[PDB]
Amino acid sequence: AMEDFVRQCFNPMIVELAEKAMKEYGEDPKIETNKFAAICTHLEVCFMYSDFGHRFEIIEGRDRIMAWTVVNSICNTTGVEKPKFLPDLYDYKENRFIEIGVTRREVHIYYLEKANKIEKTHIHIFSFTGEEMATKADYTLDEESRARIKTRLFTIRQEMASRSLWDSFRQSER
Ligand SMILES: O=C(O)c1[nH]c(-c2cccc(-c3nnn[nH]3)c2)cc(=O)c1O
Ligand SMILES: O=C(O)c1[nH]c(-c2cccc(-c3nnn[nH]3)c2)cc(=O)c1O
Ligand SMILES: [Mn+2]
Ligand SMILES: [Mn+2]
Repeated sequence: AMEDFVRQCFNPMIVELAEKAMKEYGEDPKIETNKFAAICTHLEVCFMYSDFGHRFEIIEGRDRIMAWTVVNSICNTTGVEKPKFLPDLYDYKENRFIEIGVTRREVHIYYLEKANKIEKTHIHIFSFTGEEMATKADYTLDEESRARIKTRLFTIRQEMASRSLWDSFRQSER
């Protein structure tokens, strides 16, 4: 049901990407259906964000070799410190990496988790409630761009609840 929902309600390209991010590292998407669903959602957000500008480099959804190649190439030509972990985007207009959070919980809680896990990386957090949080409250995008994202997340939430899948999903976050 959760799997059916994922395959039915997300772009093939994204489902194909989500499944590799799992299947290389040994997780089965037929069993960790909620993680599957989550990874897809996070990918979709990253792509959506990436599209609404060529302002943004998409670093998520690549294999490790490509991502670090892309990160190194950005660091050689801009001078910006190289982060320890792969973030999700780079913003060529503000000249900072971005880490994208999607949370079923409250935004400040997921913000702190991420902020603690890392330093000059801009953090942006979306919830399924149309709530967002971002370092220095600098939300990077225009409101229209941030509304498409919020709608889309909320839509996913509402589709999940149609199929009685939201409650499971909500509770399987850290
Ligand atoms: O596409 C990725 O690179 C990716 N995204 C995620 C990811 C992103 C957002 C949420 C979650 C998640 N939700 N619930 N459990 N994990 C997982 C995890 C990975 O291990 C991963 O390799
Ligand atoms: O691999 C990543 O790039 C990645 N991984 C994660 C990730 C990895 C493991 C667990 C979780 C998680 N558990 N609950 N919520 N998120 C999230 C989140 C991201 O936003 C992200 O960009
Ligand atoms: Mn990432
Ligand atoms: Mn992220």
